[PDB]
Amino acid sequence: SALEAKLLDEIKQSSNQELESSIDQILESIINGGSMLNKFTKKEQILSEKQQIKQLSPLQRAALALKKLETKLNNTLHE
Amino acid sequence: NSALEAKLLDEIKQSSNQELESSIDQILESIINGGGSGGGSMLNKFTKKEQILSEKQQIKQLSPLQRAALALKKLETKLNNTLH
Repeated sequence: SALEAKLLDEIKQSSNQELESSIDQILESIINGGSMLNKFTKKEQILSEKQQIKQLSPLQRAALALKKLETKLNNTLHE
Repeated sequence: NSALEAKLLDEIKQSSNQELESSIDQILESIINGGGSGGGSMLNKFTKKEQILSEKQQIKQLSPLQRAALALKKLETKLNNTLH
């Protein structure tokens, strides 16, 4: 009910290669998501973060993605 | 903010796999356990219990990376269902 069987099955059926692609694409989506100064500063920050993510392992990328998704959910839910 | 984001990335990079897995697993647990009694009847509550036990059993057999990917998929799905 909390984890649908369709979701558990997809994960059960995945190789590490497939998981890594899923993790990378979700992370890229959350990283991507004012004034000119704000816009420019944000572009620089996103580019910097993307360079740093390249140095992370698949598990490290997953942990970062999970933190970022939870933060976004908590903000959305005012928690 | 950006400084705290840089800080988090550095902490994650420096962390052991067991450290990251402990966080991921606990978040996953918090998701599985996050619902209600399953309804008014004894059979409702029992059925819910057995479902969660089955999910926990399945998760136990997953690799650390499978568990991480499962958590991310679930939260992505939750966000999709929440954002409007």
